Amino acid sequence: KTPPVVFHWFPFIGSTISYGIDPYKFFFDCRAKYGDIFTFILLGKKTTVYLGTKGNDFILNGKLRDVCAEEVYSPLTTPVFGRHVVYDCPNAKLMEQKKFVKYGLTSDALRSYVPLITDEVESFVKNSPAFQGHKGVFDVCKTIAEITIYTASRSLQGKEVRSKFDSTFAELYHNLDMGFAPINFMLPWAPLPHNRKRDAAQRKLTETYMEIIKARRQAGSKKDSEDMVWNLMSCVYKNGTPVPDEEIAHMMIALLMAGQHSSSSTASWIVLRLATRPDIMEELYQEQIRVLGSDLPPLTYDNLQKLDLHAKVIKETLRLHAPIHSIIRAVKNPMAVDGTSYVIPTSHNVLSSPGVTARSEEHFPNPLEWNPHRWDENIAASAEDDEKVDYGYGLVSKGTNSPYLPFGAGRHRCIGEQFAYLQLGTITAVLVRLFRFRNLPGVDGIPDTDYSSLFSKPLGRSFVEFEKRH
Ligand code: HEM
Ligand SMILES: C[C@@H](c1ncncc1F)[C@](O)(Cn1cncn1)c1ccc(F)cc1F
Repeated sequence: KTPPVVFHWFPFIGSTISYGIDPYKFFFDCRAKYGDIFTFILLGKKTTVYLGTKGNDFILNGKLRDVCAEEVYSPLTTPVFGRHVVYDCPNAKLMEQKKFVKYGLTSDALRSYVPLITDEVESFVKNSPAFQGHKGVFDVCKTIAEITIYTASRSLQGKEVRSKFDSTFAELYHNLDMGFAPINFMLPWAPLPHNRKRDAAQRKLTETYMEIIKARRQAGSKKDSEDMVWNLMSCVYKNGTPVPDEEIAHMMIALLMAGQHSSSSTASWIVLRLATRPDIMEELYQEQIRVLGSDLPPLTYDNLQKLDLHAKVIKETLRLHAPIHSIIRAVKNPMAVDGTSYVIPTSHNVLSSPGVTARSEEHFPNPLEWNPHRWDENIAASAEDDEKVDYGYGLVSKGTNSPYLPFGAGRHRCIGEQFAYLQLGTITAVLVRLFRFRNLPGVDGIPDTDYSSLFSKPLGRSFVEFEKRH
């Protein structure tokens, strides 16, 4: 049987439609019939799925030779981010690029970001049409996407980029973002207009970033703390070569896209969940009074860390809504399941879904319930029991006895996690100070999840009520 093949009704299209609408149900159904191993092919390819912590570990801590990350994602991502970065290079190069970024994301940089982020959010609320007036409704995703783009560009991308978003960067991003179109799952190369727009934006962004850098050199200065003034200096690879401006530009673009899509989606889910749960939001608010005090002094890198429930709300949301549902590798050499008869072959993709474990009864009783309090068992912005293996950058716990891996594990694990927590936690705390949220009358629960795009996000246009506090 090799790995059980998934009984479907058509060639090529296979089960993909089933996948596309909802993978998790799809995976679960598959699980029920076939257990922890499946095979369905989506589009062209045979994607082999290993569920379970072991399923997770196998693929995520899979051997460098045996599974390849870039061959799967490079075409799609590479046109977008640019050449030579992320997946446009051998793994070793990737590891050094992660190193530079993680280098640029130390606590003292993180500290520097918090005031900037609180400033952008507070400025947005004051100056934006979104929250004008005491009581109102607003478009969550649109509103939240703007906030995350402002907060990340000010802190991480820096002043010039932030300034640009006022002019010309908004459209560029939107155009570039078309590179993540579902047809681009198959046809990234083809010169459809949207692809031609994508290529046009990518070039233009690169020219801009490069001019920003060159201008900095021209004055040969520094001032705080963006990954930019950081990649200028964290120039050098082991070979002794400093990172070229173009690479810096393409790295920034990658970080921009990555952070924005992940942040905006997650942040959206947080606002949506909170709207459903006025009790939690008040508790969050009550936490700030209790822990920071009645005065509600300004949020800092230090005092944020006390927001245990805020931390929990993010964790709980990540558990159910994290935008990445499927992690995929290209099988380079046939691989032996430690357990079983099945052998996984080269014509195959391997797909792991930590979200599944994430929403399993064994691992999480009543998993589908969005309850932050379930975490009263533990909290880690940084986690847990397993071994730490250093690949390049730092010392990453590939640890995989954890059912909960929103940020992945092994050599491909997120280096943006701390930043993401900082950003989300900060945005959440501010909003909680400023607002109450309710559902529109007669509206219960939350919209559905749209898995059609590479990242997943709330489906429709969802409005929710906002009430201000003073
Ligand atoms: C909630 C937000 C985020 C989530 C859920 C998230 C999730 C993940 C996941 C699951 C992976 C591993 C995927 C794989 O092995 O292919 C990953 C890797 C990564 N993430 Fe994130 N991420 C988030 C935010 C960010 C941010 C803000 C950045 C940049 C600032 C970032 C940059 C990266 C990078 C560079 C990798 C490396 C992937 C690789 O080496 O192949 N992420 N992220
Ligand atoms: C490849 C992509 C992905 N992988 C698997 N399933 C869905 C997906 F969107 C992703 O892992 C998403 N991601 C990672 N951190 C934030 N977002 C990724 C990683 C690094 C990056 F530089 C850009 C980027 F999109």
